[PDB]
Amino acid sequence: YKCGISKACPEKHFAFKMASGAANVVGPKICLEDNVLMSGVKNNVGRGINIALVNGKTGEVIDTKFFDMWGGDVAPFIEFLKTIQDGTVVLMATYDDGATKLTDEARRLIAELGSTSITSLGFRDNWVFCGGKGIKTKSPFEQHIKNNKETNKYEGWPEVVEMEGCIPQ
Amino acid sequence: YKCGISKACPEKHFAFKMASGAANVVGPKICLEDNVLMSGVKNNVGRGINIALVNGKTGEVIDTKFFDMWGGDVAPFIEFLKTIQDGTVVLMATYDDGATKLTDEARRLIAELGSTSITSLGFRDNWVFCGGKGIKTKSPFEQHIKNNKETNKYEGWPEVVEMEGCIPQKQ
Repeated sequence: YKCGISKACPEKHFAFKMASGAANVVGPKICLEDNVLMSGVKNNVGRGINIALVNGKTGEVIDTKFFDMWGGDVAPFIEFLKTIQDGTVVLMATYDDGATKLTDEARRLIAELGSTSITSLGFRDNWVFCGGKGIKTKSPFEQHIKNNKETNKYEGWPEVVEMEGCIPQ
Repeated sequence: YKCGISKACPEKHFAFKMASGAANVVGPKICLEDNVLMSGVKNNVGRGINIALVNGKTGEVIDTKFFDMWGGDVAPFIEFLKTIQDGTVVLMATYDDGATKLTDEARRLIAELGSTSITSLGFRDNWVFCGGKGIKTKSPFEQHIKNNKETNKYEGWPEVVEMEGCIPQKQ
């Protein structure tokens, strides 16, 4: 399968596989639609947050950048986050450390992209995230049982499908 | 617990419990915040897709409708889907059959609400879904491991965090 994933993605969906760095030795890896976007082999990764911007319609790479969140300036990273346009898939991966230079503004911008963990990201924590700006997210509340004569509880119809959960206010 | 759920819901969350119909005999059931929105007992369910519109801020019911996707017209259902306003929680449940009369336009509109299974919904399949329009949901693709010197795989740094999935294509 594309990117080396376990199951084939449904129609009109982009396959992805990503990993954070291993200490300060092995760089992170970002792969989308069987194309390696960022990696140590590609030599386009570095210490801090490694970001890949992808076109939400075609699946093609827009830009790949890395910002040193230990020994670098947060200002060009905040500027890069603000330039992100609507309909862009945002893939982020840490290498060594991606939290020391983070500000409230930087954490707020990443949280707006769909991140829950960025507000609690600390020194040397490993983190992988795939969000976006102006991208419709699929619901985690969905259950579907196919009409299959082989296994149908009522023969002509399948069994009742049940679901319970908590919808965020 | 609210709706008769197994575990209590956390703060700023609406509790829900829903079930599809049982063949062409027992109607579907939709419950939100211990209030029965749609059921056979309430007599507001029928063959096809049973939809309950809920205010995303208060948790109160806006409207409940059912559209016959076997012997009915798809046009009033498409019109109903287009009238859904921003900040509305959409709960959908099948009864008997909810796919025969579905068109590409009807499947696209439901997919826009956060549905993955609507594109492959076939004759007499049972389906339950809880999505919404104009509600900002946090990403399902996120993995995070804290740096803890006592449990760290590399002592100074934690283990590699890996992730894989499927991003929905826009348009």
